[PDB]
Amino acid sequence: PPLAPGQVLRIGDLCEFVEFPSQLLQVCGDSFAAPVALHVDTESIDDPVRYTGVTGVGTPLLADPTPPGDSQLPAGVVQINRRNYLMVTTTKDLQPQNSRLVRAEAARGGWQTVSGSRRNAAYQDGRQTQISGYYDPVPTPDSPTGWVYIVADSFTRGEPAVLYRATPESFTDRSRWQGWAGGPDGGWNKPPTPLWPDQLGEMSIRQIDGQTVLSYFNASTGNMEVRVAHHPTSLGAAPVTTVVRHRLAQPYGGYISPGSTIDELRIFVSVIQFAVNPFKPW
Repeated sequence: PPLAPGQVLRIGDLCEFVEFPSQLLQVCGDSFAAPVALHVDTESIDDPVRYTGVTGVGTPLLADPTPPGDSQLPAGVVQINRRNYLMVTTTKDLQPQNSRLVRAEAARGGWQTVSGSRRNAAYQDGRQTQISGYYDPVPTPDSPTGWVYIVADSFTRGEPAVLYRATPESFTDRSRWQGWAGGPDGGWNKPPTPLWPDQLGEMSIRQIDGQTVLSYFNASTGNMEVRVAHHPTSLGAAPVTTVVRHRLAQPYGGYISPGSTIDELRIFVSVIQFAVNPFKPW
């Protein structure tokens, strides 16, 4: 239906959504003390959602087992064409111990860790234990193949968000991510600067109608918010649409449906679905 700018309405432990052509997976973890992937009935993601299966109960969902006393939790998704990468952050007493990349598969489990992708929790000033990313194939001087833009922050929600970019070719090598720095002395491939001072949490970023759309949990405000910008490097200057306020008690999540429109995003929070026509910089 027709929604007004900024108008949001409700349609009807830690989980993350991975979208494969034939299956939507809800990868959920414990946070205490395995990580499983629930097959979501796509027909039910509108009917005020049912599941048709689960991966990771019999055989494990991840190839690397969980160290005793630790917990492996999903912490962001990057989709490059049809390659799906999930960040898995292992915590101990809820303190992040390390983060790694994992190649997600739809039909089976035993998801393999991306070779060489493990980093301790202190990596990059502790602002790369939670991420979201999207691929823009538009060529630029530095890349004929485009860029995977990646927003990152701390799994613990105590740090602001920063922006990296990687060529689709080189994304799997974390050491090749180029941080974005604002300011006269800034630019790409520099120690990244906070997009803005608020302490952020979980993020979902996607290009809709050529627009960078970021749905995130703002921990400073404690609300599920949305930002729309023309380029990710301007997300800090983007207008904010509050989606879930505190409306619902202690929100968390904010997954942008692939079938979202620039004037009608469908955002899942926890799962409840919200339709929001966000404020746009024009």
